[PDB]
Amino acid sequence: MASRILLNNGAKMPILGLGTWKSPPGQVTEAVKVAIDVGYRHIDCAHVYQNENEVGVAIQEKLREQVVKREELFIVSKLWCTYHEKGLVKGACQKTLSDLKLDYLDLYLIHWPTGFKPGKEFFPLDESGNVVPSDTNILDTWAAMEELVDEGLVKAIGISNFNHLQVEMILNKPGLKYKPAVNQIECHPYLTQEKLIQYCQSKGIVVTAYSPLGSPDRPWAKPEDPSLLEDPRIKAIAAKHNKTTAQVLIRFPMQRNLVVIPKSVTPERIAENFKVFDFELSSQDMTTLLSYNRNWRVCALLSCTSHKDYPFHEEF
Ligand SMILES: NC(=O)c1ccc[n+]([C@@H]2O[C@H](COP(=O)([O-])OP(=O)(O)OC[C@H]3O[C@@H](n4cnc5c(N)ncnc54)[C@H](OP(=O)(O)O)[C@@H]3O)[C@@H](O)[C@H]2O)c1
Ligand SMILES: COc1ccc2c(C(=S)N(C)CC(=O)O)cccc2c1C(F)(F)F
Ligand SMILES: COc1ccc2c(C(=S)N(C)CC(=O)O)cccc2c1C(F)(F)F
Ligand SMILES: COc1ccc2c(C(=S)N(C)CC(=O)O)cccc2c1C(F)(F)F
Ligand SMILES: COc1ccc2c(C(=S)N(C)CC(=O)O)cccc2c1C(F)(F)F
Repeated sequence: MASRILLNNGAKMPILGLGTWKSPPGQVTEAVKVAIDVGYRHIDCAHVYQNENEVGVAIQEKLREQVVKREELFIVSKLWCTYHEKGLVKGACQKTLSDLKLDYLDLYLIHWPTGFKPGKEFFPLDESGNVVPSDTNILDTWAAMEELVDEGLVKAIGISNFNHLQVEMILNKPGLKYKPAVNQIECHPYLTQEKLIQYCQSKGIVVTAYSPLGSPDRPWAKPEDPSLLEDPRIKAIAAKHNKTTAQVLIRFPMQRNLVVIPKSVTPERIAENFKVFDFELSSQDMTTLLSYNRNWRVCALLSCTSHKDYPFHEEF
């Protein structure tokens, strides 16, 4: 398996990266350092994860140690919902860059299509339990993202949690300068996303799969929720290969020509999770895992369902 995939901006993106949502500041510097040591080159970051400073320390240390050079790293971050106004986008990106201690990002994504009220809080809600939106739209934010490419701050721009009609709005934008390079979406055996994946691949847009292990540390996990890592049918495939269930779950999107970003702050798991280039899931494994789709999301974000740009009402 080739370890990078070609983007529509000409750059090559590593198909297996390290996720950092919920990685505590106190553990993420070691996590990123060990990830780089064992071969990860792609780190998936976000301002809202509130640990970009500590990710930055790790990257800077590995550059100083001469373990990697900046050109070999693929660093991704995301524009948070409260910064969709055009006049706020450059500062949001530069805050990330300054916290990461980088002078460019390889990829910058609109984190969610939904703009939130600008201000200090990240998840502004009202007394009904619903998010407080901003008067921003997808096209104007996308234009602001384009400016970041032209000023040299990011090498590629993309989107996350966009449904196919929202992607099409950008592809159809009057005077579009850069197509999205990537759509990062939830994807795993219980949410296999065939239709949205087909749409994006048909357009030349690479898909990144998030929460590939089913995000068992997500704050809202409930005991009755299905659990990928404990699913006996996936254990049985793992057993056949003398691999772990996580390893099966990571290799699965790889063989669908997706990028995947499993998260861990545990050095042993970080190393295990990267050890997926030495086996192949069979055609039976692959189709059996696809057959487990339930269209079930760990990231539904029910607090956002009234937002005009909530992405998961459409079929895909
Ligand atoms: N764009 C967005 O809207 C969005 C949304 C969600 C996630 N993401 C990205 O996708 C990344 C991955 O998703 P996620 O963080 O939700 O969850 P995930 O990667 O599906 O699962 C992470 C969890 O699995 C555990 N784990 C990791 N490797 C393991 C292994 N080999 N064996 C057993 N347990 C293991 C981790 O524990 P420890 O860390 O304690 O080891 C943590 O509890 C995120 O961190 C983020 O970068 C993006
Ligand atoms: C800004 O929002 C944060 C920030 C940090 C987290 C964490 C982090 S990294 N911690 C609570 C720190 C720690 O585990 O020590 C874990 C789960 C959700 C988070 C969230 C979330 F909003 F998802 F709840
Ligand atoms: C779970 O909710 C958390 C958890 C942690 C944070 C942090 C973090 S990661 N900490 C204060 C640092 C730490 O816990 O070590 C920063 C800002 C908002 C958070 C939030 C918040 F929801 F407020 F956004
Ligand atoms: C779009 O709405 C979102 C999106 C993400 C969050 C998160 C985050 S940071 N995640 C689910 C992780 C991510 O989006 O990468 C945490 C708490 C509330 C959220 C909300 C919301 F506030 F509305 F519930
Ligand atoms: C653990 O901390 C949580 C947990 C859940 C939320 C939510 C909710 S209820 N969800 C993300 C669940 C959902 O909307 O589906 C919205 C905003 C902030 C949250 C936070 C936060 F800390 F960010 F305030």
